[PDB]
Amino acid sequence: YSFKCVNSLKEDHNQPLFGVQFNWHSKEGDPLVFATVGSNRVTLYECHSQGEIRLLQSYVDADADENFYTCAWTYDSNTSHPLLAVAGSRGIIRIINPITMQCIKHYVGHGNAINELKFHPRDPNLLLSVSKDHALRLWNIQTDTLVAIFGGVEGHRDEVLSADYDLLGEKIMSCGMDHSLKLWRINSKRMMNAIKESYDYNPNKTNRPFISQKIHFPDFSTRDIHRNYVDCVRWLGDLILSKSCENAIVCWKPGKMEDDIDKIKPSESNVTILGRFDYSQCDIWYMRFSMDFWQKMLALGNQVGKLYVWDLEVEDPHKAKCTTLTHHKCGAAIRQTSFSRDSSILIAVCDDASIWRWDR
Repeated sequence: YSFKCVNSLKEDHNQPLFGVQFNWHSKEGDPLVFATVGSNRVTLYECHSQGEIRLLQSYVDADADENFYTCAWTYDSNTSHPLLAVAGSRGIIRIINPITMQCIKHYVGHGNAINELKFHPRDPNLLLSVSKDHALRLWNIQTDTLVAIFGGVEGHRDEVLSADYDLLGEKIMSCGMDHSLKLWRINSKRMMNAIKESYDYNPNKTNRPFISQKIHFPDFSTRDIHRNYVDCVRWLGDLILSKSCENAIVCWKPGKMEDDIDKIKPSESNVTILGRFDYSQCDIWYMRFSMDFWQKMLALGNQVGKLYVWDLEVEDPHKAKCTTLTHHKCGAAIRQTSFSRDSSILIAVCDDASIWRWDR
């Protein structure tokens, strides 16, 4: 839509900014706030009138060689205060108090790089991490427990790059460098019981370690959508949007056209393609698209600084309406975009450590 570019800035490290996220848990009446991640830091900024991007404070890791790749917001389920999780090459998930930028606590399992964090859409304590070690991990950050590891030889066979929960957090689609997209249901009796037990675990009141589920079989798998690394995935209701580095976002579903997603069996060998949104000059990998809170729109930047925005408020996915946003000084690769919760601001972040603000 009618976005215009109102400001830009550049962070002093001059390294790629791999991630950006608005805080969609920001309180009514408070300014909109987004986090960026790159180098060994996470930084918060607040959006103000006349395009102003006000710098607040950063968390910088003790290790000069950490490189954060991803971040995700949630809130504390007892106090409501927002929390920010960040992770990257060291394989350590940090939970940061965004007010003071203190690291409240940290988790290690992957010890191996973490490429995407996502919080469950209904339970602010359930955090999913995906790793260079080929596994996804589900953590409960209220009881500090590893609920489950999704892996095995029928899991991913190379780095996992992205994943996403469906609308109700019943199932996850993951994707990665093995070219595949895998479905993992977490509303099975086994996983619902595992989540319930994680909430019952308090290591001060018992002698047992908490046992993690090892989930070694996905509920569906395909390598038939893309022919290279699959680096971003999002559910759109029961359909999937996914991309690789082949200048396309494919909209598809498991099974045949009339197959209900909850009747798909793990042996399902067909997929249905509902449409494909092509674009240009985005053939490097780790380039992530984002949607607004309502899933009316989708944004992706490319490797020369162009933004594509598709309006998905149309009757079928292939009728999406595309708008492009360019600025003569924005020429570096855009790695991720984020919309504000009210959809009035889109930020893009770049490989040259620049930040670009477009206002509706």
